Amino acid sequence: DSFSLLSQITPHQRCSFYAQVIKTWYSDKNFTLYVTDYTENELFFPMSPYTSSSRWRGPFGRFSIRCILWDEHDFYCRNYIKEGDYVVMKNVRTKIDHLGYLECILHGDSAKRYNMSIEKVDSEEPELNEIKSRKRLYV
DNA sequence: GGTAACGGT
Repeated sequence: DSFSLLSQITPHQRCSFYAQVIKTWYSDKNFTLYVTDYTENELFFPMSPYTSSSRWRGPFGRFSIRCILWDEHDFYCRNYIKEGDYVVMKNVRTKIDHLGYLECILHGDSAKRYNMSIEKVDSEEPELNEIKSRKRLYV
């Protein structure tokens, strides 16, 4: 497959992309990431500069997306993928949450039917230059 | 599957 900017993704179509992890949270059910590539998407949650946790080091407005990791993806990443990290995510499922916003899902797939993956990208890879340059323009 | 843009587990 080929990669999309997060501006370009749509619901209920699998997609692949590079992003920076802004926030992580593991729970007894799953592992949740909130990631950005500093491109805007009209179906993304508008993050408030006002009501957001002071911890949030990400952008505001429709710039970030929730990724929910289940099962093997939970187990793999929950103590591994850190806030601030870069990741490449491949063939992940997209849908709409209860409030109308786009989100990413990595569901259990022991057969690797859909060839989903998530892996860290070393900070120094050129594949991450764009995110970096778009962040500069953002700040 | 969880369902909200918390927490810091």
